[PDB]
Amino acid sequence: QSIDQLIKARGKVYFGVATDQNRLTTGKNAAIIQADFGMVWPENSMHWDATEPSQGNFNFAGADYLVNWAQQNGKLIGGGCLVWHRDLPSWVSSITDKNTLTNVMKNHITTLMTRYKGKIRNWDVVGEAFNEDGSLRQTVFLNVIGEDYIPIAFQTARAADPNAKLYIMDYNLDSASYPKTQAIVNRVKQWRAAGVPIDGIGSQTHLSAGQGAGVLQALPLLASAGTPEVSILMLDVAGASPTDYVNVVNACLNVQSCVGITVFGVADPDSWRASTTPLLFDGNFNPKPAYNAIVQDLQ
Ligand SMILES: O=[N+]([O-])c1ccc2nn[nH]c2c1
Repeated sequence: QSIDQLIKARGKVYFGVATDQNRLTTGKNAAIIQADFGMVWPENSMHWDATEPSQGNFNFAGADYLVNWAQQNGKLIGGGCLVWHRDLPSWVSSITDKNTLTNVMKNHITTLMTRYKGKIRNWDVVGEAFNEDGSLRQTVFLNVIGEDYIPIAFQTARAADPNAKLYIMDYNLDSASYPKTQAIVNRVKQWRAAGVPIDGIGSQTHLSAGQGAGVLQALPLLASAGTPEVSILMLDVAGASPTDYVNVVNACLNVQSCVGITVFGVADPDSWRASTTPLLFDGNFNPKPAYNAIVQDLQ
């Protein structure tokens, strides 16, 4: 049974998965995505290292493949993070002039978003912008541009594609008493009051065993920032306990503004932490107990 169809029947938008070209041509990933998932996200092909490895010169082959595949198969598409610090090409991190870096950041956002204008439901515009204590992470963008880089990024994105839902995303937002969770709420509320077009908060949910229960309190707290949408992104759970996965799904169901959930791959051996077997399909592409528990919970 399709968890995407079942979550749509409960009033949500999608159950999604991260993938890319070489996943779609190997294993059983294409067949499982066709049957069971409603949105695809690029595992790597839209990050800055993959798309603009030298200035103004864009690499679109991998991203184009994914977008085409999704359109041919009737799937929604999420757009990978436009502005973050992870694996940034060195040409970006060596810029020290505020005007130049602002122009570079705007060009990167506008070029990607324009290419797929109208085809992408939601873009992760800024990612991983917070330290664990809730202060802003001192990346090249913060150091050179200042804290206005976040408003500028969102305003530029809204102009490039008004159809898309624009998200800020971060990890370790899984507990309502952790400082980072309240800090992103505080800042998103302030940005929205200033008219910054942040449509969503995306929670990059990488859980250890037993941490699913806390999402039932953290996700409503994230929703108190007043964004139109929230989502659960990049989900994986060490051990893949049914209890943990069902708790995350029910957090989504309980929060009216939570539009959907995306899991961080199809089958355990293709996870970035495969030794924790944290996904919904095993190494033979069989649905694991957590998959069936989600099916029953949604019924
Ligand atoms: O939800 N996702 O699995 C996901 C995967 C890669 C991404 N890059 N940016 N946002 C992302 C979300």
